Amino acid sequence: FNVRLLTEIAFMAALAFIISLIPNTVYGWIIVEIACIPILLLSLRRGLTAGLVGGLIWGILSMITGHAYILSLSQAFLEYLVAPVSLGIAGLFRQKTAPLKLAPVLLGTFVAVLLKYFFHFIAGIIFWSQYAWKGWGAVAYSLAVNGISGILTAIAAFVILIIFVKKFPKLFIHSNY
Ligand SMILES: CCCCCCCCCO[C@@H]1O[C@H](CO)[C@@H](O)[C@H](O)[C@H]1O
Ligand SMILES: Cc1ncc(Cc2csc(CCO)c2C)c(N)n1
Repeated sequence: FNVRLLTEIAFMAALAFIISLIPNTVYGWIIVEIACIPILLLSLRRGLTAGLVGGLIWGILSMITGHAYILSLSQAFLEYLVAPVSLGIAGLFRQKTAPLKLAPVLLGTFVAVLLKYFFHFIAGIIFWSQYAWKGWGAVAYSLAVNGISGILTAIAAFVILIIFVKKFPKLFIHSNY
């Protein structure tokens, strides 16, 4: 692995972290998580592993800096290591060769945001039900909150990755030289 590779990885995690510090709350725990974007861009450009690891580092930064909501060991583990690591799955949709095509950017962005918010949804059932709206069971409450957060994060990720796909396509295609 290159010095170049590590550089990219570190930088994009620093970038997710810096972005996670922007107010992204729509209502209660419904968020638009734009900070996923640099990890997704990272996974698409350099593949799974690079992505899993950049997610890991983002999670660690959130926790060690105090910008993470932690209820217990296992909830911190599920939502600030597994969940951000899981965006690396987008790396399976990497395009090694030109021309760049939009479909795999969107299918990869979709599956990975979905995967991340699936973990939150599971987290939401186990650790967060004390906050459920009146009349709601926990599973329903977590689906609404994490389903909607999932969808809005994907929309944001799409808007942005689409402009990047249209204006700066070689971003998604690693190349030496
Ligand atoms: C899909 C995101 C989920 C967020 C759901 C909470 C609504 C956001 C705040 O707007 C609310 O919307 C209502 C309907 O228009 C208004 O009547 C009300 O005054 C207003 O406060
Ligand atoms: C119902 C409910 N409320 C809160 C959470 C916690 C959460 C959702 S997204 C995210 C990371 C973005 O900062 C966390 C910590 C959850 N999984 N379910």
